[PDB]
Amino acid sequence: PSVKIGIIGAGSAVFSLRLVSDLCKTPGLSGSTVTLMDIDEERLDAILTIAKKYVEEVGADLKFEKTMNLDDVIIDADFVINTAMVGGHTYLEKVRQIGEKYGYYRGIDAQEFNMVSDYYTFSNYNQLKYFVDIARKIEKLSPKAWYLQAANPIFEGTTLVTRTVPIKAVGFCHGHYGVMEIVEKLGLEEEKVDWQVAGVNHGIWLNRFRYNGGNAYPLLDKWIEEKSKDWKPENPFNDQLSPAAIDMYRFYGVMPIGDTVRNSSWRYHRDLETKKKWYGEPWGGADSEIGWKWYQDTLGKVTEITKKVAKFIKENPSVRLSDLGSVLGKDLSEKQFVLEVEKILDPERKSGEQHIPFIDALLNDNKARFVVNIPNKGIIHGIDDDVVVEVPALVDKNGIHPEKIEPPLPDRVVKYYLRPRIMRMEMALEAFLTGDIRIIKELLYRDPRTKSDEQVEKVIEEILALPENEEMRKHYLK
Amino acid sequence: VKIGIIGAGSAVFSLRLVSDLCKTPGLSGSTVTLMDIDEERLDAILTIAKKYVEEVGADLKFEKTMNLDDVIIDADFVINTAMVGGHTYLEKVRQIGEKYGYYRGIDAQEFNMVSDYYTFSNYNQLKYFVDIARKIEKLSPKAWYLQAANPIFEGTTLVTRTVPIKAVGFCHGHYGVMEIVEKLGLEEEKVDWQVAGVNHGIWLNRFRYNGGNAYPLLDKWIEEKSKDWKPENPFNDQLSPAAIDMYRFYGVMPIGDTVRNSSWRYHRDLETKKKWYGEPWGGADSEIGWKWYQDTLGKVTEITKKVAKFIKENPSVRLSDLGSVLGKDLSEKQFVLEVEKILDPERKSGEQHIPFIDALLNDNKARFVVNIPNKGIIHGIDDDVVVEVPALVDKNGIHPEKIEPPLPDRVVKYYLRPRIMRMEMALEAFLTGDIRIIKELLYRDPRTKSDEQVEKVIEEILALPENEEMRKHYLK
Ligand SMILES: NC(=O)c1ccc[n+]([C@@H]2O[C@H](COP(=O)([O-])OP(=O)(O)OC[C@H]3O[C@@H](n4cnc5c(N)ncnc54)[C@H](O)[C@@H]3O)[C@@H](O)[C@H]2O)c1
Ligand SMILES: NC(=O)c1ccc[n+]([C@@H]2O[C@H](COP(=O)([O-])OP(=O)(O)OC[C@H]3O[C@@H](n4cnc5c(N)ncnc54)[C@H](O)[C@@H]3O)[C@@H](O)[C@H]2O)c1
Ligand SMILES: OC[C@H]1O[C@H](O[C@H]2[C@H](O)[C@@H](O)[C@@H](O)O[C@@H]2CO)[C@H](O)[C@@H](O)[C@@H]1O
Ligand SMILES: OC[C@H]1O[C@H](O[C@H]2[C@H](O)[C@@H](O)[C@@H](O)O[C@@H]2CO)[C@H](O)[C@@H](O)[C@@H]1O
Repeated sequence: PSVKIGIIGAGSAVFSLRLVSDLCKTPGLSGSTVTLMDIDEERLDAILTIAKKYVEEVGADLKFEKTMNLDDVIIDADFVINTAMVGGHTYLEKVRQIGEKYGYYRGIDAQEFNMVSDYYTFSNYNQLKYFVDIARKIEKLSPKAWYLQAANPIFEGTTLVTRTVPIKAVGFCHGHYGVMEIVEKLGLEEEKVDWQVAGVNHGIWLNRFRYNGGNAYPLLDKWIEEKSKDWKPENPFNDQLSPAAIDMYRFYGVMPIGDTVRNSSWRYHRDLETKKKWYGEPWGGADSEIGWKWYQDTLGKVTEITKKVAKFIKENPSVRLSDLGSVLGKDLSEKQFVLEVEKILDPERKSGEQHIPFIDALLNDNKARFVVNIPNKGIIHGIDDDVVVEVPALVDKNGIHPEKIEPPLPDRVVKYYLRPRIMRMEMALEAFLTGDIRIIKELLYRDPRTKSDEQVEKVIEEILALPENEEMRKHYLK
Repeated sequence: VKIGIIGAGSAVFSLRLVSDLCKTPGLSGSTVTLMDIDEERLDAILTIAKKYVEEVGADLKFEKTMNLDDVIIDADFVINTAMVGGHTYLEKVRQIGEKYGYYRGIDAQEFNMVSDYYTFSNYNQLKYFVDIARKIEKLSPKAWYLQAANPIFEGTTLVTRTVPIKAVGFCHGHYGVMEIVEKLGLEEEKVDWQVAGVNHGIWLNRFRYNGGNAYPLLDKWIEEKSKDWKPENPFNDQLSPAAIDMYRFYGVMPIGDTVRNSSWRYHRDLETKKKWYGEPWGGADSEIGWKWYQDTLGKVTEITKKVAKFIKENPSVRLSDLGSVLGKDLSEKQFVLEVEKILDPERKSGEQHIPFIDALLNDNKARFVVNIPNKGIIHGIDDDVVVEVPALVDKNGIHPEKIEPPLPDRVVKYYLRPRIMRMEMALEAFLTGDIRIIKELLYRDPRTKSDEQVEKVIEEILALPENEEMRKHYLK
């Protein structure tokens, strides 16, 4: 039979096309039916146009279905992948501005160890509620389907779903590929490196880093001593080897990986100039207003180009996606988009997203190593059983088999980084589940940016008064 | 039985143990060795102590020593009430912190506002706890180490994790329960209560009366009488707005010093302290309230020196008759009465050290609130973190109570865990000598504005003359 895979938030083109192309490149999953769902009809139609073109151009037999309805993407599904962001970037920025208006630089959701700009955990009640609503619908309509959480917040979200809805659920992220930048900068062969990461999503550490039967951190130490002085970031997100990362490594004893670097204490984020010092010129990292605008702009351009490409495919039914950049111009935006298209068109190249390989491991026993977000259940020492952690695991027809963490994470990481980060995840979930507004007020009473009780009352009142937050306000009413 | 007391110059503490020892028939015949480095305060307490013993006719031998080894050898119990550096060092360091923008000093942290409860700048104090403990292990391995000196939480956790001797911490904070009982008008013998947490971080997890939940009675009091509440002194904050507010969030009442140990919300500035802890002092941890307390300490020491002098000037006179020889001088007669008041207050002191010793040696069993390694008593806390919980003590030792109902999750997750993390920082800095731990505490402090501020406040504290070994310890 045809494996049914549903994608919520399918309008996110690059992601959907990566999943679609990976499926086409996976023998055991050929013939699958992909239901694409979104609330934005234009973005939805655009991805359907491009995905259908792709499948035909490459000779695949993948079938598609379109819907704007949650029930249709879930009914009969074997896997449900959620990449939706309720409220979009417009909601994120309106809230951030309200925060800054009341003295909270970068918004109230930016907290010690969670500076990632689109990783809201308190003001995005609607996003958290959608995760739960999807999970409950899966429980009711397709009880044996897997819920694959791709949207942020992955840590809070996956913990919330696994603790409250009895379905199979896992979160997936690309964060760990930061390991590959370190390996390449040290001139080491990836296949010769024995690595392991552990922590929570966007809060992971390189607990094991060996090369040729020995601890390889000395090689990183050599790189820091001899070459870090010449280090420069290529874009706002290129901070794996920034002063912030190195300094965290020096204190904790292991390297923070990926977005974990952005998720430092307030020390590296007191102001723009401080951000530039730790994350590099000219942006001050992805989470400054400069760096975040850089990001928002690239996203806008990607959506523009997708819409253009879709339009053109419909008007020029004979054009081939491989005739890319003959239709598209040559500005940075377009050239990058063509590189992406070429990678998805290459039959021997997988995208790197873990969703499809995960499905193939489970259904066809093509086992592989994954970095997954699952309930801890003792994997990481010192963390509660029901806290979702991000760790490596072998996955096969018999399911997810967590690796043993070794060497274990250093005590400093567990005691001084993960524990406070978990405490704020616990507050976010307790506020969400109980509707007790004093949990959110407590988070702000302890926030270093808070100067008075009036400030806390006002920022909360304004966020709860936004039109899209009517049910959130009622949920929090005493 | 030999009992050694380190820091015996701590007048109130010493005279209260003297008084209780005299009233404990089971410990008659005991030898008490008083030790301090301040010869003057030491002689005064020894002079008053022997004079009191004579008076009431108790059978106790009191001696003094300025030597740590002598107070420990042959001892069955070693009680530490000493504060290395004294209040002088405390204020010296606090002034430095404030110079660099840390109101009330860098040791004032979320959930640890108690002004004399230093945990990072008082390296010398922490090292003494360990030095005392190692000597006990060396010289009198079977002695019990009883810690009265602060910080009890960090200190007792430090000692129990590193030295294999019997150690327990004792405090009087839990008595806040009695104030609640009295204000609600309840018969004490009908109240079934329990507290649990860490030292100066305990909560009334159980509060029942005649078998039913008694919190509704506190709710009644809050709703009908709190608006008329006013504190009698800077420390009288058990039923303050701060306490009530913590109770409303956490679900259980914070007890004793726990009330002082709130988040920065109630301590942003003096006016905020007044709002939460009451007029006119703003609690014991404002500059006004703390000064009020410092004044009481100075007064007590002056009193004991004046009286010790009179005792020597009038060798044949009994303590209770000393006023009789000071003639028309009411001030001097009042000094003697002041001292007698310390020895025999109108209401019992409640100090647990003597009862504890009597419980262990003579099996005169009782309920105590002790600081001991957790070992699963409080769920969610590591086995080697020292907690403050109730226990039955008898000939067979300490018998911890089962905590029931358990502390609410909010208390464990949002109060104890962060508090414990800072205890872990304090201990790691002390044990490893890695100054980056102390810098990390300050990088996260809401009062910190820059790296240079952190470097300089730490450098100045490390450059004090009393801190040469501390500076050496944190080097490299
Ligand atoms: N931007 C990225 O490349 C990226 C990478 C990794 C993870 N994520 C996470 O994925 C989520 C979305 O990513 P984004 O930045 O492209 O945001 P986005 O606003 O573009 O959301 C993407 C898709 O979600 C759809 N959507 C919104 N509300 C929906 C609803 N109620 N039901 C179904 N679909 C809905 C949108 O219309 C859109 O097509 C966020 O939580 C984000 O943090 C994004
Ligand atoms: N557990 C409780 O119930 C409780 C109650 C009040 C105070 N305290 C604690 O008791 C300690 C002292 O209280 P205090 O206000 O009297 O302080 P203090 O400094 O005035 O007196 C303590 C005594 O320590 C002595 N001392 C200093 N260094 C010494 C050393 N190296 N060896 C021996 N003795 C030494 C002093 O000379 C002094 O007589 C502090 O840590 C304080 O926080 C605890
Ligand atoms: O905060 C935005 C987005 O950032 C991260 O993803 C980055 C990734 O780290 C970069 O290496 C590059 O691949 O672009 C990504 C965004 O396209 C977070 O991992 C992600 O969750 C977050 O939404
Ligand atoms: O911070 C000084 C001192 O305060 C507390 O002791 C109080 C006690 O709680 C009161 O009940 C009353 O007895 O006065 C004491 C001060 O004399 C702390 O409990 C103690 O540890 C601390 O040193």
